[PDB]
Amino acid sequence: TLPDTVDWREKGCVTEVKYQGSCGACWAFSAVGALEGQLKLKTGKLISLSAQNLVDCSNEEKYGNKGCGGGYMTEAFQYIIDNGGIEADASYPYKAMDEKCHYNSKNRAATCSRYIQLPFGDEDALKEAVATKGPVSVGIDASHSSFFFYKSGVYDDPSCTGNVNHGVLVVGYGTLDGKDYWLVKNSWGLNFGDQGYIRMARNNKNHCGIASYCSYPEI
Ligand SMILES: *C(=N)C1(NC(=O)[C@@H]2C[C@@H](S(=O)(=O)c3ccc(O[C@@H](C)C(F)(F)F)cc3Cl)CN2C(=O)C2(C(F)(F)F)CC2)CC1
Repeated sequence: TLPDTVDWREKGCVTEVKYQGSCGACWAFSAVGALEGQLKLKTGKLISLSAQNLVDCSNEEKYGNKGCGGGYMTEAFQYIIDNGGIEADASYPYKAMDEKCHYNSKNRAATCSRYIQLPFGDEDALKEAVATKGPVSVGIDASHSSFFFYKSGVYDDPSCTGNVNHGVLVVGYGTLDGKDYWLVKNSWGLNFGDQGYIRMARNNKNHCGIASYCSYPEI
């Protein structure tokens, strides 16, 4: 059996909300988010990891990430595996632009050994992973202004599709006033949503594609 409610912020596994600005770096914020969680769980340290390091260094044929043009959390993880590490944000800060790779192993703040992909569309497996492993990187359809304007309750918009366009982090789940939700960390800054968080419909037919392309890393 799994708990009815999970919120990884309560265990100190989630860093502050980030603001991607003009750069399409959602995928990199989602990926460092998930690794931040694992890093805290395995070493007791909570550190913001460098989204910029992912944006600058994985923009090549082998990965298919496009820096500020978009990218994939799975390929971010693979970059980190191949590269033997990632820097902390403090030593490799976010510039919201494409720059040339300046990774230095002397500033290595985390590693990754493998990542896990969860079954397409499977909200039960997502719930298991979120409950037992940690925060999980996911794609969502964030193409609607109703997403943009969210403030409270549970986001459910019948115009949502599985056409995912945005990488975010699920750091929990629960039921609010009768409605199951996924607790999602966005990278549109603190003023988006509820201090940078949105509760999105859970067990509603893979709503907004939230369980379509889910992954998490192992340190
Ligand atoms: C973030 N600022 C923003 N969005 C992205 O970078 C999104 C995030 C992912 S996705 O949309 O979640 C997505 C889409 C399609 C797949 O298919 C798998 C099977 C594939 F192709 F990878 F093999 C997975 C995922 Cl995770 C991708 N994405 C994109 O914008 C795209 C790309 F830039 F990475 F190519 C896919 C268009 C606005 C930039």
